[PDB]
Amino acid sequence: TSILDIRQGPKEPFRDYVDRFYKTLRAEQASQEVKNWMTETLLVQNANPDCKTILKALGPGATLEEMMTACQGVGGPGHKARVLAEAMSQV
Amino acid sequence: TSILDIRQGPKEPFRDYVDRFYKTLRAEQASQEVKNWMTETLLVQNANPDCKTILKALGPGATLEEMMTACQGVGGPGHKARVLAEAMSQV
Amino acid sequence: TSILDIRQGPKEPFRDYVDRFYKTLRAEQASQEVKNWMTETLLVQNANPDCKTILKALGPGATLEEMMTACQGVGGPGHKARVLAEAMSQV
Amino acid sequence: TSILDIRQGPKEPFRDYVDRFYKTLRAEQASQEVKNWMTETLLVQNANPDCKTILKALGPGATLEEMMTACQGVGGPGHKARVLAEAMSQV
Amino acid sequence: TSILDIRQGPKEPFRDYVDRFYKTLRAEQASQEVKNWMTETLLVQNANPDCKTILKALGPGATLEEMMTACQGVGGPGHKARVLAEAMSQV
Amino acid sequence: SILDIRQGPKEPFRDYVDRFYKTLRAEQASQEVKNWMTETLLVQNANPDCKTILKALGPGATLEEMMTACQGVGGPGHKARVLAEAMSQV
Repeated sequence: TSILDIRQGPKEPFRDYVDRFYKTLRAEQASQEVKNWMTETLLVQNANPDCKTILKALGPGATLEEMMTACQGVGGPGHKARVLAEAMSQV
Repeated sequence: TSILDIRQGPKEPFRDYVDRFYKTLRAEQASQEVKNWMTETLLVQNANPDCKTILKALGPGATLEEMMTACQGVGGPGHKARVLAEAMSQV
Repeated sequence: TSILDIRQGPKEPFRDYVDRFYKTLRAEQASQEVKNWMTETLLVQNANPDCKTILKALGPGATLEEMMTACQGVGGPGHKARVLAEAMSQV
Repeated sequence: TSILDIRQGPKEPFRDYVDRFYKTLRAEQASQEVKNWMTETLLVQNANPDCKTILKALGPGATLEEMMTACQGVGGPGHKARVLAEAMSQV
Repeated sequence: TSILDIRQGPKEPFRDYVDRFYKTLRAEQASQEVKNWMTETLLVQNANPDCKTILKALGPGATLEEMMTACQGVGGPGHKARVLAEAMSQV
Repeated sequence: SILDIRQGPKEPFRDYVDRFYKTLRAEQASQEVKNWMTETLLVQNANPDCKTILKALGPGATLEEMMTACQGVGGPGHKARVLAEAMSQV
């Protein structure tokens, strides 16, 4: 297992991916400074398109509590419907 | 294992989450006064948008059994359609 | 475990909830006469809206066998579509 | 369990339901003549609306191997879509 | 078990059914000519409507790898949509 | 057999590549053959939706370039975009 191979599934809840991310990151042989830098880069890059789009609107300076509260709706009826509703207006 | 890490999944029924909440809350080393304050605060805060939207409409003073009965529709055919139908009107 | 904590999930089939209900009702330490009263009251109240909507339409004089035959369509293609179509007409 | 409690779930394949039906019928204490009559009556009566709609259209005289082939389409994209389309025109 | 009872589920991938088909065929007491004739006959008949629809367009002569590649799309986002779109146009 | 590994219609790409490489590490072959297997089967035995995305990426792309393009398949945005293009296509 490698922290770089950790990617968020398309139907995986955000709370679990960050769980495996932090579950595996606590094992990667590196310094705490590197592990914090990993968090700043990987976590937002290896997320799925739906979650990444939500995070790009948050701007910088957000915390997990700010991310996860914004992503635990992804995969929910309001999200899936809103996404499916915006597409019909796009087409 | 921390009570603050307990978050409702987007496809998780409200019942399970409250069970994990109280199953996890039963382990947190704290005073009973603080644990009651947790329930009033986190339980509805760490929920997903669909339930929090329903719970925000109940207002305050609502009882557990009073809420759990209002969220067991989320994820059902009647709900998903009502969500999907109101969304088409939103756009 | 308590008879009052047994509630049907939003995506759970009826045939199972009644199984959990009667599996727990046979465990509650109480008299047989009161347990029948539980059946008449809890079973239809602690169900989800979709099944409750169909059971309320049967009226009084049901026999459980008449209910379960009326709810095994909930969650199926015919139902989910029928529900989604009636909502499309509203908005 | 009792053969009369065997009911097809809304999301259960017909092949599985008929599997449990015969799995239980081989245990119910009854005569071969009694068990044959059960097959003719319950199997099509305890089925879900989607399958019963297909089997009611076949009429009588239909054979097992002739029914299974008519119900293993239920739950497929063509079915759910065809059903999901006819309802939109019905409402 | 029996090779004649092997039927493709409505929500089952093809590669699994062909897996179970050959899993059972390797046990059926028969001649190699019988098993080959089984393969040419049952495999396409006991498939579900969606897959049988695609195979009927391939005609005869097609090879396994030639078929399997045409059926691993059934149940995917592109398939379910194409099926749902042709049905909306049919009515 | 490495040839029998195919991506299901509802299987994530990251899982199929796992099973793909899980078998390839056992197949008795030369390193050159296993690399050629990777270059050929991996993109061919995937499902239409993922293959549709990979056919658009062209050649010269690495796994990290693919996996990052297929983890949207099966997500709400994907099924919706696909379902929206189909309504206009038909």
